[PDB]
Amino acid sequence: MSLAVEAVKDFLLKLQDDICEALEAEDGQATFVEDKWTGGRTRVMVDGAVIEKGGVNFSHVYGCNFEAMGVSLVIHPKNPHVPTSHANVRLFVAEPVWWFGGGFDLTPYYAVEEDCRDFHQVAQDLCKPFGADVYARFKGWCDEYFFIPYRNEARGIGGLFFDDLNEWPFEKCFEFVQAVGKGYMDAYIPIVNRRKNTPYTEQQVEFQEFRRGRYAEFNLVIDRGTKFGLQSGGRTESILISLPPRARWGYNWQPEPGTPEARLTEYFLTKRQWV
Amino acid sequence: MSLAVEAVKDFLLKLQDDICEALEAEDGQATFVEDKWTREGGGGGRTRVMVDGAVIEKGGVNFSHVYGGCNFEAMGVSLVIHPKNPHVPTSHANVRLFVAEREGKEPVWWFGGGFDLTPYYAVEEDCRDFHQVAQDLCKPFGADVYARFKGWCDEYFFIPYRNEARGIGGLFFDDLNEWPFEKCFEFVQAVGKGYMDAYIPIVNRRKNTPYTEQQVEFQEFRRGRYAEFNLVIDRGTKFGLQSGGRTESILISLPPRARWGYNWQPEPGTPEARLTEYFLTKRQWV
Ligand SMILES: O=C(O)CC1CCCC1
Ligand SMILES: O=C(O)CC1CCCC1
Ligand SMILES: O=C(O)CC1CCCC1
Ligand SMILES: O=C(O)CC1CCCC1
Ligand SMILES: O=C(O)CC1CCCC1
Ligand SMILES: O=C(O)CC1CCCC1
Repeated sequence: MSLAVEAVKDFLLKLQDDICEALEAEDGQATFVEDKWTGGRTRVMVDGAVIEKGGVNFSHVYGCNFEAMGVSLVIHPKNPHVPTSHANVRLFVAEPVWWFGGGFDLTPYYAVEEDCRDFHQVAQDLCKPFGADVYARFKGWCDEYFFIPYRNEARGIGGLFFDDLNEWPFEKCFEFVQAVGKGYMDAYIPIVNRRKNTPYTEQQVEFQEFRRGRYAEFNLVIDRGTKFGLQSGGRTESILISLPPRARWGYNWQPEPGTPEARLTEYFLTKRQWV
Repeated sequence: MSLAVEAVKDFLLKLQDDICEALEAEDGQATFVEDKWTREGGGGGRTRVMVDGAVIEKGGVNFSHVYGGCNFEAMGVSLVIHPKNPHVPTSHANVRLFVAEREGKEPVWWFGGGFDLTPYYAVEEDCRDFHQVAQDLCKPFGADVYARFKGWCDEYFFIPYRNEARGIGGLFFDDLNEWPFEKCFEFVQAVGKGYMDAYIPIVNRRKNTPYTEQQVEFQEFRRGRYAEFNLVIDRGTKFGLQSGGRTESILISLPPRARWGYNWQPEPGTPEARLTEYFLTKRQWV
């Protein structure tokens, strides 16, 4: 599958370009600066109108020999009313066992029901042609994966997660990750556009930062991709672009019940049925 | 072993209070919080946390007692202190005892613990003093004890994927049972006392030092490194979280605020660069 694998590589590089262009257009102030290494292409945006810290990475890496390639991204907006988001699409080939993985997910601070519904609707719509149960399966997997067990708490409002994807022919699995990659932009960008101009306060930023401690915890304690990258000698700063620009931790920190800070965990993180 | 283990518990609970007293004496106005709990198996904990002081921003001192293929009992104190002023180092200490039953023989026991210093704007004299207290407390127990446990501290408190030490070191030990129980117990008592003797003078000396917004920003970037060590590497933290321990008690180690920046490194030749240029790789203080 040398031609097929190169087809996946060409798609991933273009996907990175396209996602970067789309986020640059929304921000329209800041841009992605590229760090090429050997290998990979790490693109980072800081201090924009909208994006406080964002990273969109392409990597191509080489007891069993393997080749892997993928795009991974995490966007941390300045405005607490714009959710953090994450997406991934990847291919693993173990020499000739192959599989795809990926997904996207939304991490609100001050959540809006309609946005959560829209985000999931984009996900449901893109999965439908690939199988009647694909959305249910990979939405459920997203809920199970992006969970902090020791806090009994979801990371976000969900989306799609999949791994070990090879149940369909290579062509169809490839088409699926193309749909997921395009879908990320269709799901997230309209929410960015709708919420980026919402006024916010210093107190709302403080809440955002406490919530970003939860995000950091997931990525550093739990996330499998992060752990493998760090263990296998990957590029530290490329792997850890996911970390928030600022986080807070407080002893016994919990929002007072009946505050909008509390509603995130009282309602939004526990709903788990958006469409 | 019941009486012996009870004596260790008594020591640990007193040490928790003594350390809190020593730290508050320097601060004068930190708010103290306490949580206590027990577990159905037996055991439990007591966490004391000082926050929003003139000197200590977030300082936690935890006592826990755990019962859990063989049955075991464990108890210990763990603490992490994060000052408000960048010129006062963060510090950490631990003393612990494990006792595990074995079939067909007497239980196996061991102690572990240590203390260590995590500066932001380090000072050579302070690093030397900190290590001298450690060297002096070890001397009565054996001529190679400081060298062993200082070296172990350097090995353990290291972030391999950044090729960077966490701090300037101190003492670290585990599996300590090469001496009779009573001598090992005396050693962890000396380590616990030693923590105060090593750290409190530095707090007293540095707490009034002027600081700037830029220095606090640097402190926060450095605290990202600290969070990484505890969440990615630290074995005790992992084991606590995996075992269903009290989350907020385990995570007292995390800094009040941290920053992460893509490729962030201090500018060479600046005061912010001194920590990594000189202090972290010196590893020779007495
Ligand atoms: O999706 C990514 O982050 C890249 C893949 C994961 C490890 C190498 C390729
Ligand atoms: O997390 C990211 O955004 C980058 C990927 C995470 C693990 C490998 C690369
Ligand atoms: O090379 C690896 O171990 C994979 C890392 C994950 C993101 C970049 C490289
Ligand atoms: O010293 C501690 O932090 C407590 C010990 C570790 C697990 C139980 C006792
Ligand atoms: O949660 C407990 O009962 C004890 C835990 C062990 C380390 C800190 C808390
Ligand atoms: O980090 C602390 O200070 C608390 C201990 C860490 C592992 C168990 C408790």
